[PDB]
Amino acid sequence: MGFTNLVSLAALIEKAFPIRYTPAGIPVLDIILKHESWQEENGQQCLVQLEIPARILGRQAEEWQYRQGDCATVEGFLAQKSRRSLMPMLRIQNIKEYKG
Amino acid sequence: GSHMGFTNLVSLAALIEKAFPIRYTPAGIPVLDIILKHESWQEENGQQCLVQLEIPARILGRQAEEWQYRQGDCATVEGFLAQKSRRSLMPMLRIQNIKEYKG
Repeated sequence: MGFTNLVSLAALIEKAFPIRYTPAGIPVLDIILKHESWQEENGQQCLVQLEIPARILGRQAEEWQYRQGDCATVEGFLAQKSRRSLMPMLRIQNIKEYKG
Repeated sequence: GSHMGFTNLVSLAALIEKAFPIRYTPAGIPVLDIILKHESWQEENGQQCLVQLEIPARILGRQAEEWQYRQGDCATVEGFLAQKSRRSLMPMLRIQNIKEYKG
């Protein structure tokens, strides 16, 4: 019975840091997302720019670690990288190649 | 097929932590700046997760009016993410729609 935290973003993976691992083994993949669209607002269209760090886990973190040059649809939730951080990050639950 | 833009969709249920005095573009349009404060438990790789998030946000025109006095109110908000300012490194939520949370 959750409180809604849903982002879907289509965006080019701009940078993908070498893959890493929790002490427990799980694959962790840090990423920078560069987004760039025209959205509707109060009647007119808007150039939107957005660069946002993001993180992928486990299986998809390995299938995707090699894809710096690519455009993806991404679904997840927003969170602050590290308590006391004042900076939000996207925690990806699912990641397709954009074909929208 | 799709003439839609590139997908930029946030739905977020948060607390209106701060609502700045309402301002106005030179053209008249009402602008309401806000700080949103979300807490929740999300699922990730089979584990429950405590998530804390404080995010600036911004409404326009009509709803900017109805929402200027909601200090301690909890809302579902819908919009898209964007960098306030050039190079700000700091994202914000631009709300297309806001209503009282019901879940």
